Amino acid sequence: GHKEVQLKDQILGVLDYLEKQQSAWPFLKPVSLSEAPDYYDIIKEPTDILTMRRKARHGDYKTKEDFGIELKRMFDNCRLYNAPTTIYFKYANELQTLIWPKYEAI
Repeated sequence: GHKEVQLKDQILGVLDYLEKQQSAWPFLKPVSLSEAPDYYDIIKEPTDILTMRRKARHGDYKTKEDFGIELKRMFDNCRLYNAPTTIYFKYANELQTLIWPKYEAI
C-alpha cells in the first residue's frame, strides 16, 4: 500500500545519493564469482548497491529496518574481508559516515 510505496521511493533516494559518492566505487555491483571465488568463501551474506536497488524497485524491503540491515552489512562485509589499511576499508568508513544520517532520516 502507500507506506510501502513511499518507503520504496525513500530507499531509492538514499541509494541514489549513495551511488554518486567517490567512495562508492567498490560497492556498486556484486563481487564477480568468476573473478573472486575466495570472496564468497568468507562473505556469506553478500550485498551491493545495484542488488539493493533492484530489490527496492521490486518491493523486497517491507520496512525501513530491512533495508538498514542490508545497508549496514554492505559496509561490515568490506571491513571483514579487506584489511583496515586498504583504500576499500577507508572508503567503507567514508561512505557509511556520509549515508547513515540519510538512512536514519527515512
